[PDB]
Amino acid sequence: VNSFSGYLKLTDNVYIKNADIVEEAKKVKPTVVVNAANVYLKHGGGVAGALNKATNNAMQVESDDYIATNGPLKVGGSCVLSGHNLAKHCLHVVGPNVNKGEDIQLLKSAYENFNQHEVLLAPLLSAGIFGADPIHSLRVCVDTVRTNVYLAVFDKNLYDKLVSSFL
Ligand SMILES: Cc1nc(C(=O)N[C@@H](CC(=O)O)c2ccccc2)c2cc[nH]c2n1
Repeated sequence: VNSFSGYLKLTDNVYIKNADIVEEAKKVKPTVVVNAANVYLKHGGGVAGALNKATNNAMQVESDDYIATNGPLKVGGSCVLSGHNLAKHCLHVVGPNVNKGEDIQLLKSAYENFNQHEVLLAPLLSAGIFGADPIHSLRVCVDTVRTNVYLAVFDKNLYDKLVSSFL
């Protein structure tokens, strides 16, 4: 039993909800919140910009120190950093950005990072400003993640499409 509320069960381990991941994280304080990161951890917009704003820019400060020490992530890769006031940990995961021309086949590799954590709150990787088809991303999530994933979907219209079209 966990604290997530109001989710629709898609499979044994994948759940979905129309919700703001920022407000959801603040309420649940999950062990792991997933950020839709880029390889430079520049949290300027989309989910990353929103998560970082909620931390009063502390996420960005921590991220800049991480990059200065370690260099950029790989597309498809991840790192674990602090969750600040939102969660215990933030798993920064780099899905391919279609608007940069990156291989969508890397979306599966990106979702594989979720399997290192028993329970996560997360967005659809590569959705939104990353330009991928969210129906394809939900499909990859369901077919790749084996741990318990709670998806927050910001747009009410997109969610209903995701639920109504889910196989
Ligand atoms: C869960 C979540 N998602 C996003 C986000 O950018 N979401 C994409 C995908 C989607 O609909 O979830 C989007 C695509 C088209 C229109 C609006 C949003 C944000 C931004 C701030 N907080 C968030 N929380």
